[PDB]
Amino acid sequence: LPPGWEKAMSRSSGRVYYFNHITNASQWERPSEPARVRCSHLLVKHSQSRRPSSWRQEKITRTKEEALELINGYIQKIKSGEEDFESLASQFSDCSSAKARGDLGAFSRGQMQKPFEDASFALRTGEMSGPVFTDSGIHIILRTE
Ligand SMILES: OCc1ccc2ncccc2c1
Repeated sequence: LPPGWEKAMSRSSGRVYYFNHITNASQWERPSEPARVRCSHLLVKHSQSRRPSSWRQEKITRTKEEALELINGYIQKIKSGEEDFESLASQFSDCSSAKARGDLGAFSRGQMQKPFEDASFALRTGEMSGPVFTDSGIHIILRTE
């Protein structure tokens, strides 16, 4: 299977699914490197972020666990189609790139924080990550190119 995938078993349904330990994505279907990729992201900061502040809040006080719960809720609505990634990023991302619907532009290896970079380059074009942890906080990453 493609870089970083493994089989797993649903605890609730017993049905097999697939999980990527680089991007933290999970899916039911069996899944099937460039100089640069283009990604958007939605960042949720927490009280141990490297800079716990953003355009949304002068003092970000939420815990890491609380930030993960927010991230998980956003992923759920994106995957159900109730909301779009671009819409949630514009409204709730703690990165100034919120004003660009989360778009970071194109980048090479070496420029971003390593867990972010590895998830970005392991996604297929159009793919979304699960929660990705860095010193900035927790991200949802969408590879657009
Ligand atoms: O934080 C890096 C970054 C990248 C892209 C951006 N685009 C628009 C506004 C702010 C932006 C910030």
